[PDB]
Amino acid sequence: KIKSFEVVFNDPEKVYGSGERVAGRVIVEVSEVTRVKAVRILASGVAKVLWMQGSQQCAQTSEYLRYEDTLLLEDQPTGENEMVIMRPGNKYEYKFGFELPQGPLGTSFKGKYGSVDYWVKAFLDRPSQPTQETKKNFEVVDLV
Repeated sequence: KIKSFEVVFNDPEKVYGSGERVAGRVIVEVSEVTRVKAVRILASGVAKVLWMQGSQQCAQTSEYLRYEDTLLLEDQPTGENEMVIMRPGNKYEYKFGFELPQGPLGTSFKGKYGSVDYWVKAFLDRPSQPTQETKKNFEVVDLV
């Protein structure tokens, strides 16, 4: 496991609405010289609700956001299995950005049970190591 691997949003205490851009960096630091195969991103948003209508139990589960990407450093290059070399004393910043869908995100769900769970996970792939993951939640609001 490397020195530091973090999702960092450009505005850390933001609540993002429907249709809005969520942007930040995945920041990587190492303590020894290390080759990196890829940094990948999964942003996920799932909402669930359960409610009663008279005797009828109702439930809904929506995966409203699924964004997957491979991020790039602006500087170090690519090509068939070209890998970035990371060295101690540097912060490697991988920019990301995606838009939330228009429409509901789950925050208006009404009933006896409601949840919305939105986050970004980043994945660091390295030769001869298992993938390392980091995960950071973010907050959303329906704008409809």
